[PDB]
Amino acid sequence: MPSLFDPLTIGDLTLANRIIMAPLTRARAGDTRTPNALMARYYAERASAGLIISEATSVTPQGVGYASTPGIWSPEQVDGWRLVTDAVHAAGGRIFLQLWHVGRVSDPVFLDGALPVAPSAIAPGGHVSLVRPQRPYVTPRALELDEIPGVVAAFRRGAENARAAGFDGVEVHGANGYLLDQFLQDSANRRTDAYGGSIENRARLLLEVVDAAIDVWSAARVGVHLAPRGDAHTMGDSDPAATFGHVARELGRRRIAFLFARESFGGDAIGQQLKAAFGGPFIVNENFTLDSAQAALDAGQADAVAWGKLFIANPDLPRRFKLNAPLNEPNAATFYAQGEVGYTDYPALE
Ligand SMILES: Cc1cc2nc3c(=O)[nH]c(=O)nc-3n(C[C@H](O)[C@H](O)[C@H](O)COP(=O)(O)O)c2cc1C
Repeated sequence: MPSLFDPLTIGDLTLANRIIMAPLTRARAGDTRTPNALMARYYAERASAGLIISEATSVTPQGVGYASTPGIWSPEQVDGWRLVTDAVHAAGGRIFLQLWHVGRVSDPVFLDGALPVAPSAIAPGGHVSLVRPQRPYVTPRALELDEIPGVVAAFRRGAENARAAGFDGVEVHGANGYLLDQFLQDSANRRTDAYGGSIENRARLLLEVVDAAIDVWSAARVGVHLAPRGDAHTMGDSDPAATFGHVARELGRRRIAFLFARESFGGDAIGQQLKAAFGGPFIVNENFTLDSAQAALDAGQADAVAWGKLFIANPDLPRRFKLNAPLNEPNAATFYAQGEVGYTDYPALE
């Protein structure tokens, strides 16, 4: 059984430990959506993580859903990300870019008046995050069949640009009710063409995006993110075990780097089903403590564990865990705010 502090190999890349930094949207890319020196220092100071998965990064204007979140479609953005990857590598870290398209989880304010796009014209519940004044999600536009290759081409170029920006790899964002998860689950995808109906058809787009990434990076440098509970952004599927199991089997057959599952452990968790179906490195996440995470590794339930909120507040989390030192508390007020306050001013032990 492995310790959290033992090395792990994902594909052909060795990680110094099994304490992973979860992808965290922080909205510090500013009006130009370009990564910058501040993000560089933020990531660099978390480089003692075995692996950093970057904040979700939009592969095209159409896949933007929040203010000041970065993209990976422009040459200006590539140069920005180069600052981040250079700084992370100088500090000894590894970093994967999370490739993102928000799909229906967006608003015309971010799309120059265009409707958000989706598998089917069905809006998610609640109100658009962060944007004031609060408003419901507008009903999205259902992608026409002949638009879907364009989405995949946007992901492919995203994966090309990540490679040009000097990342160690890319993670495909198939979770949290965003575009590929919308296609995946039958509450949001009600299509009757080849991208809807059956589990195979619903998983089709995700697998095409994964294959485009594999064409750019090879499978060894591609990860995928999933969230089986469907508990964010009005997700839900009639048979999660069947839907996600199929996806897990198909990704495992492609021998990708890892499968990252956001799913707190508990009575209804299907993570172990997904792990057996996948067969490769399995990263668990959500409400984990040091000890429950070590317990997961000891029981063969994960190969690595990711933390989000704790890495926000604790740049030196691995060493804090090592020493059983008190942890900083994260301040929700500055999760999405501008500038270095609540971003790079959380102190390391030193
Ligand atoms: C402020 C914030 C931003 C997040 N941004 C992303 C994101 O960009 N992409 C993603 O896949 N998950 C994102 N997440 C979810 C985290 O990656 C993680 O799965 C979740 O916080 C649960 O892990 P934790 O309990 O260790 O914090 C975000 C979470 C928070 C709190």
